[PDB]
Amino acid sequence: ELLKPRTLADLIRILHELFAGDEVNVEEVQAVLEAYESNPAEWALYAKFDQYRYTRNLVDQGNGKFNLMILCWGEGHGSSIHDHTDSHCFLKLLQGNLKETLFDWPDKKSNEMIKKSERTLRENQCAYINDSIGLHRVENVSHTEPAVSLHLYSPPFDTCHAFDQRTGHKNKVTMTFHSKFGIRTP
Ligand SMILES: [Fe+2]
Repeated sequence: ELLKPRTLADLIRILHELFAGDEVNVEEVQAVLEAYESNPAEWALYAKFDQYRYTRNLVDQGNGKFNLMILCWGEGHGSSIHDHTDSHCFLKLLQGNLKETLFDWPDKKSNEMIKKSERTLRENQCAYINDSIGLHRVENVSHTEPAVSLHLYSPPFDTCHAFDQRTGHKNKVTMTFHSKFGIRTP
């Protein structure tokens, strides 16, 4: 039943099964993501980089219940501190490394956001975040190696909040897709 994905295509089929229902077995989804061994040739089509910031490239629109996408992080590129809009969010490294910094939800008082923790996500590892866990910022701190990650969100969402680290104030951000199914979408 839970079988090792042989290919990205195979993983995508398995994901369609795991999200056949109304709920989400987070551990099984994370297990399957982690078991797929990144094969660059199978995701080259989606790995479209931008010189100035990380790009989000839609891979599969899911069955209504999730989106699967590939994020490409140039050297030194990172995200804001942000939430995931009441969704499950899985992140699997396909190439390089990313630093994830965890932050607590801020209190309504204006205060510096101090980090709860940090980790280095390494190739093939799959992390999970959701709002009840906290907020995070994800960065590729490498000076020399681009990173590529595979992200699954469920339900799909196209807006989130970015947080100001000095004060914890949030602002709503609309998320863009740099490409969809291999096609650049300006
Ligand atoms: Fe995130």
